[PDB]
Amino acid sequence: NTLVKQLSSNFGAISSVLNDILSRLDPPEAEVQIDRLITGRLQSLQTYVTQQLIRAAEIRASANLAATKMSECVLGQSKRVDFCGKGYHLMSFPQSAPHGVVFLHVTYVPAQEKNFTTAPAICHDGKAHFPREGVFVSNGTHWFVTQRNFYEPQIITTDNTFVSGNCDVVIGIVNNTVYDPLQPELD
Amino acid sequence: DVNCWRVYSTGSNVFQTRAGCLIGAEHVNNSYECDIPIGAGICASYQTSQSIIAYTMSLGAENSVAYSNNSIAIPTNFTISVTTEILPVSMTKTSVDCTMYICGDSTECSNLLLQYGSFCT
Amino acid sequence: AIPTNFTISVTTEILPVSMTKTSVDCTMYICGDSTECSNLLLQYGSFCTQLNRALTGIAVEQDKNTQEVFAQVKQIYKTPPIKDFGGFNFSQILPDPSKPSKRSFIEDLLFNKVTLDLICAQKFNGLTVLPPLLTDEMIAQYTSALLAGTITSGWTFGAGAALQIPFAMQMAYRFNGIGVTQNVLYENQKLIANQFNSAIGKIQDSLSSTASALGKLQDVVNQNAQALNTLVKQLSSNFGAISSVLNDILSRLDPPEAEVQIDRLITGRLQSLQTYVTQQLIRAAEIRASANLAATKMSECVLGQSKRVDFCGKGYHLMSFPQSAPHGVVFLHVTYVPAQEKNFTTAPAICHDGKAHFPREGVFVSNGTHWFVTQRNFYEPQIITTDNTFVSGNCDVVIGIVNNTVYDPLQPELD
Ligand SMILES: *[C@@H]1O[C@H](CO)[C@@H](O[C@@H]2O[C@H](CO)[C@@H](O)[C@H](O)[C@H]2NC(C)=O)[C@H](O)[C@H]1NC(C)=O
Ligand SMILES: *[C@@H]1O[C@H](CO)[C@@H](O[C@@H]2O[C@H](CO)[C@@H](O)[C@H](O)[C@H]2NC(C)=O)[C@H](O)[C@H]1NC(C)=O
Ligand SMILES: *[C@@H]1O[C@H](CO)[C@@H](O[C@@H]2O[C@H](CO)[C@@H](O)[C@H](O)[C@H]2NC(C)=O)[C@H](O)[C@H]1NC(C)=O
Ligand SMILES: *[C@@H]1O[C@H](CO)[C@@H](O[C@@H]2O[C@H](CO)[C@@H](O)[C@H](O)[C@H]2NC(C)=O)[C@H](O)[C@H]1NC(C)=O
Ligand SMILES: *[C@@H]1O[C@H](CO)[C@@H](O[C@@H]2O[C@H](CO)[C@@H](O)[C@H](O)[C@H]2NC(C)=O)[C@H](O)[C@H]1NC(C)=O
Ligand SMILES: *[C@@H]1O[C@H](CO)[C@@H](O[C@@H]2O[C@H](CO)[C@@H](O)[C@H](O)[C@H]2NC(C)=O)[C@H](O)[C@H]1NC(C)=O
Ligand SMILES: *[C@@H]1O[C@H](CO)[C@@H](O[C@@H]2O[C@H](CO)[C@@H](O)[C@H](O)[C@H]2NC(C)=O)[C@H](O)[C@H]1NC(C)=O
Ligand SMILES: *[C@@H]1O[C@H](CO)[C@@H](O[C@@H]2O[C@H](CO)[C@@H](O)[C@H](O)[C@H]2NC(C)=O)[C@H](O)[C@H]1NC(C)=O
Ligand SMILES: *[C@@H]1O[C@H](CO)[C@@H](O)[C@H](O)[C@H]1NC(C)=O
Ligand SMILES: *[C@@H]1O[C@H](CO)[C@@H](O)[C@H](O)[C@H]1NC(C)=O
Ligand SMILES: *[C@@H]1O[C@H](CO)[C@@H](O)[C@H](O)[C@H]1NC(C)=O
Ligand SMILES: *[C@@H]1O[C@H](CO)[C@@H](O)[C@H](O)[C@H]1NC(C)=O
Ligand SMILES: *[C@@H]1O[C@H](CO)[C@@H](O)[C@H](O)[C@H]1NC(C)=O
Repeated sequence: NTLVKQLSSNFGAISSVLNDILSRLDPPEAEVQIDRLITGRLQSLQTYVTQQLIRAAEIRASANLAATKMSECVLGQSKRVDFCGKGYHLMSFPQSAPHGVVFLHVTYVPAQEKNFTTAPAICHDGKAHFPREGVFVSNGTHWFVTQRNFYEPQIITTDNTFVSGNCDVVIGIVNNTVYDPLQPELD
Repeated sequence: DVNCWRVYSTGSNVFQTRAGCLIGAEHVNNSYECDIPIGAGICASYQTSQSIIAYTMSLGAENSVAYSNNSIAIPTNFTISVTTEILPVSMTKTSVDCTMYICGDSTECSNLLLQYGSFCT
Repeated sequence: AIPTNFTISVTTEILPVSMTKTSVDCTMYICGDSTECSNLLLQYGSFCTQLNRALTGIAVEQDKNTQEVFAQVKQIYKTPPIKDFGGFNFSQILPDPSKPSKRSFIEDLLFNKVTLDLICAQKFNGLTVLPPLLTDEMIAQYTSALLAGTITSGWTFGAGAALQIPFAMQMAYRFNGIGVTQNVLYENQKLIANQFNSAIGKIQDSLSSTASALGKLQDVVNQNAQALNTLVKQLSSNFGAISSVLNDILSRLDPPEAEVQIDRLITGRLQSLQTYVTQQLIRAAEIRASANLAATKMSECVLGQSKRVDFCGKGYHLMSFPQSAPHGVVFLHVTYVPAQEKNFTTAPAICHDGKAHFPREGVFVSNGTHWFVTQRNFYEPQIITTDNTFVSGNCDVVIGIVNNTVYDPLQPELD
């Protein structure tokens, strides 16, 4: 729109209509007026061309980001944080909008939480047991081992922990017992 | 860029900001999320009689996690959330022509425009 | 070759996020207080409307860059009064409770090393510098909340509701992310602390010394000052007219002969303004790209543990801490680096009784006479058993399989 408005400008000439200038002026004095009009319109066109060239770079950067999101969020499961939504990414759906794309991200969010007393390791018989994959917790009287991102208490056994060293160098190790789920069967 | 004087016409409720002089807004001590950014940590909004208020925008609710050296928090329930994200990919394709724009149907204009070598190319 | 010792290294990374916001005015720049100049300037349709629109767009984008970078937490967390982090000492980056401006010591060192009448002369020609939306007292609060969230809740606060956890246990959760077992940390915890603090001690002594690290953050200020100085200097040019000052021309010339001189001055100053506008429009894109990169680094390096190589520092990434510098951000990356290595002879598998045993997770090594199984990124020899390897096929198709025996830790107990 602004470009079109630049046709309604004198730029120093007698009038802004080229046919008007050519109709009532002979060539020798019409040439300078026409030259003024030409240089004004040439500048008005160059400004628009430069603005479009600058805007195309931003559009290209956004298109590249959208292509990356389609490649990674949609065609796989991403582990980058806050890239494919808020939370833990599960999957995504693409949708099309006029001159653009819309991503529907499905995410997993923990809702309710509870306090527990934790411990790094367990000393059984002068040996320190560490969780294979999980964390030790306690409801006040007994100790359980559970996964990090969800609550699922389990009995501490030897097929679930691993030993390393003696209970002298760990900072917050505590007394407890370990099941060793093979003694009763042999009897 | 006015100290509040340099104001032509003033009125009631003149409030001084680091960004300048504000007339027509009532100052309060409350703090809400920014609605209209005045600047320099000052925001303005329209609320309830009805008036326009200016305040120092806040950042969010403040809490302290119950941190202890032998205490942990474990979740027990989960929630599935679906969110949307919009992204532009392309714009409209336009083309312009000098000979129709700068000169139109005229002929004497083209001869003068030819003196500029390769601008329109 | 297997490493036997490790080292904690803390490095710094500077990133510009935003620049200064400025606005210019044609009516004051090209013509000043004159009126006959404005009447002639009206013959150019809308050259000034777009020139004043582009600068407004840049100014409104500059306040969005910072909002994208820092504003990523909905709750302003606070560190607990009791500082019990298992030996790690964060007092060099935690906010000072004494000085009126609640900024940590390293933030003060960063602020003192950047040098932000020249200003009055620029302002007298219709050039103004708008104030930013977020003052430093709010950016400091944002970084303090970000830093107090990671040391008391881990990565959990970036994906929902913050859940507290002892620091010495998340420092093991993070070791499991790079391929080292838990018991390495718990048996070396003190040493690791005595390393980490020392690394912090070498950061400030590198910022308080005669070094040029914030120069990448100072070139931004230098370019913006240089452009304004050149724009102001462009007013002292003839451009072909008799005089370079407009009041003199209006004083000693009648309108019919003054109009052409005024037109020459107007076109010269119009070109001088358009060049500056184009340069600023080009520079804003680079600033925007840097701001996006900084926002990505904050999202991934800080609010989680990254596995991309050479993204959050050199080495194996453990954690990061943010700090605020004038018109930019500084990241302190903590990384794990193996230190002392030793040679060993390796083998793909072990043939026991016509069966080939492969390591469940690890590698076979030997000290010359016996064979052990150890983790890849640290040296910890163990006895080869059946609860530690898995069988597949017979020892005929593997290239470099060797004779050995496997414990099978169940025979002696049955006796
Ligand atoms: C902690 O968990 C243990 C195990 O679930 C609880 O002990 C059980 O409590 C129920 C309720 O009376 C009894 O019927 C079971 O016999 C108990 N089991 C054992 C092995 O003693 C214990 O009550 C829980 N403590 C708290 C405070 O909730
Ligand atoms: C775990 O239990 C053992 C014994 O079953 C504790 O070892 C004894 O602890 C007492 C009290 O601290 C000392 O007086 C003894 O000298 C220890 N050794 C013995 C009896 O041989 C061990 O301290 C417990 N672990 C803890 C408390 O963390
Ligand atoms: C705005 O103007 C007022 C009036 O000139 C300034 O107030 C004066 O400040 C000087 C500085 O020491 C004092 O000596 C005068 O006694 C003050 N006069 C009054 C009436 O207050 C004020 O400082 C100016 N604002 C700023 C930001 O400088
Ligand atoms: C976990 O959350 C879900 C929903 O947030 C709970 O399911 C709701 O249970 C109540 C009563 O038990 C019903 O009135 C709702 O309609 C249920 N929601 C849905 C979506 O069906 C569920 O009980 C929670 N689990 C625990 C252990 O608290
Ligand atoms: C692993 O490296 C650390 C430090 O790089 C070693 O600890 C040093 O030990 C010497 C003598 O034993 C002391 O003088 C130093 O003060 C220790 N460093 C620190 C930071 O306390 C450690 O001995 C190395 N481990 C092995 C097995 O070689
Ligand atoms: C953590 O680091 C701070 C900062 O260096 C230590 O505070 C210093 O303590 C020494 C005493 O050994 C004083 O001479 C310094 O003046 C203190 N510096 C500051 C800035 O207060 C602190 O001791 C370290 N340890 C702990 C547990 O906080
Ligand atoms: C390779 O490791 C084995 C196992 O640690 C070493 O064998 C032990 O050597 C010590 C030192 O004399 C003896 O006290 C043990 O009785 C040996 N154990 C067995 C099972 O024989 C062996 O010496 C090491 N070889 C080298 C070259 O370091
Ligand atoms: C592992 O040991 C077995 C026997 O315990 C080897 O099998 C014999 O190897 C010898 C020497 O190469 C041959 O002469 C025999 O014909 C093999 N078979 C038998 C004795 O039944 C086996 O080669 C060893 N693995 C190696 C060397 O990689
Ligand atoms: C855990 O204990 C703290 C300390 O009193 C308390 O503020 C918090 O509410 C507790 N957690 C839950 C889920 O109630
Ligand atoms: C936790 O802190 C208490 C002091 O409040 C101390 O008695 C205890 O030993 C500490 N335990 C660990 C594992 O840090
Ligand atoms: C805001 O609070 C201050 C001190 O708490 C008080 O002096 C002032 O009057 C309050 N604002 C208004 C509008 O009353
Ligand atoms: C491993 O052996 C090579 C070959 O001689 C030697 O150059 C290298 O120094 C050895 N490794 C170490 C840690 O000494
Ligand atoms: C390694 O190379 C040597 C030759 O130097 C060869 O005798 C041996 O069989 C090779 N072993 C493997 C496992 O490639």
